[PDB]
Amino acid sequence: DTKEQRILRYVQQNAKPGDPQSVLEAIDTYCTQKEWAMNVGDAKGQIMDAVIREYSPSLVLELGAYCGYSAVRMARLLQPGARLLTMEINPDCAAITQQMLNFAGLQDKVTILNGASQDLIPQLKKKYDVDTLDMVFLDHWKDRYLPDTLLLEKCGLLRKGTVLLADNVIVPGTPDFLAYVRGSSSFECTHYSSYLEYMKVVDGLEKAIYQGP
Ligand SMILES: O=C(NCCc1nnc(-c2ccncc2)[nH]1)c1cc(-c2ccc(F)cc2)cc(O)c1O
Ligand SMILES: [Cl-]
Ligand SMILES: [Cl-]
Ligand SMILES: [Mg+2]
Repeated sequence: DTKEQRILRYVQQNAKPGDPQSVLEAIDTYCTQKEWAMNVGDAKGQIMDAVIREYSPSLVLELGAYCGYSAVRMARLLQPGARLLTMEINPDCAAITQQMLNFAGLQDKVTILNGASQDLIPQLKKKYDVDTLDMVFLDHWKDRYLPDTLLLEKCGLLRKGTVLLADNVIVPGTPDFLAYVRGSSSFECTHYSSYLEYMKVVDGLEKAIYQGP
């Protein structure tokens, strides 16, 4: 099988159904002790939690679900009725994410979309009944952070105060995105220094709050 399937099986055999915290713990244990994987991890995840709690977003978009770790992390902190839409390019990983969320008991809060961001973002309003997004978590292909931010704006999905939170801005790095948001009067930026998941390598999250045109 694949590493992603092994992670799902480990969760199913080492976590409690309907208990998101136990799911996160199981993933982090597996990826620390058995096989590394590109989940956001607990160090960056704690920063994510602090941001989600500050803003209590009603509608979140995640670009790049992977196995659903971050989706579990965010969805467990959403208020009743709040929703997460998450996009995963790899069909096998999209199916694993769905199963992960089902196991966690968070399936009613989350919609997992299988496809490419450049294709799905323009469909969000009409197909998924989105008006504007409260928060966007960027964790997909690193060379897409900038073009997809611009696409979100073009599509009218950003409002004053929409929070963009971007993983991996140091490793693998997203230099064009960082330069752009930090140099733009349309964003108010903050850097949260941390570590690459499961590693003693510096990474960080960037928060970029959209300010309108
Ligand atoms: O590549 C990464 N994530 C991207 C995952 C994705 N899933 N679906 C989409 C998608 C969805 C719609 N459109 C386009 C792409 N993208 C990624 C890679 C690393 C990493 C770090 C150091 C290494 F040595 C090797 C790899 C770390 C991370 O935290 C990552 O997030
Ligand atoms: Cl993740
Ligand atoms: Cl970690
Ligand atoms: Mg990442």
